[PDB]
Amino acid sequence: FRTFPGIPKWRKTHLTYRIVNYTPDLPKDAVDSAVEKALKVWEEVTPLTFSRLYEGEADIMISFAVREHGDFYPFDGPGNVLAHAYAPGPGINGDAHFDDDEQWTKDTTGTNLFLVAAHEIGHSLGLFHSANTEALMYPLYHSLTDLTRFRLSQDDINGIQSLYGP
Ligand SMILES: CC(C)C[C@H](CC(=O)NO)C(=O)N[C@@H](CC(C)C)C(=O)N[C@@H](Cc1ccccc1)C(N)=O
Ligand SMILES: [Ca+2]
Ligand SMILES: [Zn+2]
Ligand SMILES: [Zn+2]
Repeated sequence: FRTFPGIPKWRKTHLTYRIVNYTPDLPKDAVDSAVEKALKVWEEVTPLTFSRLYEGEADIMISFAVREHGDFYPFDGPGNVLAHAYAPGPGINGDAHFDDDEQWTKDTTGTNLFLVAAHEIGHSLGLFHSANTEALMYPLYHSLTDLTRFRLSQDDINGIQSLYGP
C-alpha cells in the first residue's frame, strides 16, 4: 500500500495540517481541536511533529462538506462517519471534507470531527485501512484507544514506523 520509508512526499519529521474551513456544529476551535488531538498522538508514534500550517501547503488540509458533494464516502448525514477524503498524493494532497451535514459531537458517538480527522491524517500518509481493535483502522467513532495515547493501527506500526524514517 501507501506509506514508508523515509516518509512519502515530504521527508521531514516536522509536518503540518490546516482546517481549511471548519463546519460550525461544534465550535470551529473544537473541530480544530478534534483534528489537532489526532495530530497529537500521530506525533507520539512517528518522530514527526505535526502542527497547524507553518506556510504554503500542508500534509493534510481539511475542509468541510458532505451533503451530496460527490467525492469518496460522502453525505451519510448526522451520525456515522464522514471524512470523505483522499490519500497523501490524491486530492489536495491529504484531502478531507468532514460531514458538514453533521451536528458534530460525542454522544460516545454521533459523530466527532476528531476521529475522522485521524482516519484522514492517517489516510493521507498511508497507514490507510486495516482490521484491528486499537487501530485507527478500527471501524468507528467509539474510539476505544482514545487520543491521549492513541496507540494506532497494526498498519500504523507498518506505516508510522516509516514516517519516523529521519
Ligand atoms: C473509525 C472511523 C472514523 C473510520 C472507519 C474505518 C475505515 O478506515 N473505513 O474506511 C470508517 O470509515 N467506518 C465507517 C465506514 C464507512 C461509513 C466510511 C463506519 O463504519 N461508519 C459507521 C458510523 C456509525 C456511527 C455511529 C453509530 C454506529 C455507526 C457506520 N455507518 O456503520
Ligand atoms: Ca455521517
Ligand atoms: Zn467533499
Ligand atoms: Zn478508510
